[PDB]
Amino acid sequence: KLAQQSAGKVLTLLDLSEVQLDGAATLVLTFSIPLDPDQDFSRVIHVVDKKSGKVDGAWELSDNLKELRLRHLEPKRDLIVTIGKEVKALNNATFSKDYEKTITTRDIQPSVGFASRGSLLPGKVVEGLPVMALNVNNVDVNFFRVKPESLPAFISQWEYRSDKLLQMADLVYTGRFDLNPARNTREKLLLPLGDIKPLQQAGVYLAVMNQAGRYDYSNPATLFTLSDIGVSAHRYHNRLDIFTQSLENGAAQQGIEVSLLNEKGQTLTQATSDAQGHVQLENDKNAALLLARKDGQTTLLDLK
Repeated sequence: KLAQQSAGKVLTLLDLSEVQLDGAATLVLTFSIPLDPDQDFSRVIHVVDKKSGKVDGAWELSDNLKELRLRHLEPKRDLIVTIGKEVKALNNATFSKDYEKTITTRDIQPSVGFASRGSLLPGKVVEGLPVMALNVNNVDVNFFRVKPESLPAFISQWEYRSDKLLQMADLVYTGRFDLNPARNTREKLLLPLGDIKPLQQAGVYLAVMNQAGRYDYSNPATLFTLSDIGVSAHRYHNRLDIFTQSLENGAAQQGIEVSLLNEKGQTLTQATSDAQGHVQLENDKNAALLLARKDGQTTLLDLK
């Protein structure tokens, strides 16, 4: 097959490197021509940790057959790679001699955090929060329900970037979540909240990861909203056609207090949704947020 194009070409080891493949540090050996897939690579290529010995895992040839990979490397480790003479190519080429190569794997630090700062998008329930983790098996998380009256002030502070700046909210839940990402694999995971009843009550919540551990921490706080009010804003020249509709059945929602707030969370204008769940306002160059509320339910919409 590919053996015909590489016929007459020598087998050369072009490179030895560490690359991030999927979410894990991977050892890559790049060869000049396609390698034979039927050979036992563990018999001809040895990877040995200077202190702990024989590195576990099997070699994986790339689809192009010129790269040989060994995934999920341990960080900050000294490795001896011995490429034996008898490594065979598709065209039957071999090396002239053994090669010995060293590599110190990258010092990648344990890291955990939320996938994002969150969204103002409302939900009827909160099933899970997406998180990401590398060699952080568990995390302690504090959940705060923002006081209904403190919300425009709270959200305006949050949207602009804080120890006592949290008495705008009430602690409603503390839990330890066992992530256990696969060793040396940066994984996308979920904090399951579905069965935590206090996080299923209407409101805007802030989830905060405990700040105790020598980790990167990326996004330690995230925001989520539990609301029945679905808000949509349509812009045409200077007009805002705002529709408030139920997240349960899509029906028009009447009597919803809709406000346009500035960057300080101050009301610029206010109106009530009609029988068709409609609110028509002029655009305000200072409007940063749209706020919709009724009977303890609150939805925010970013106009920026």
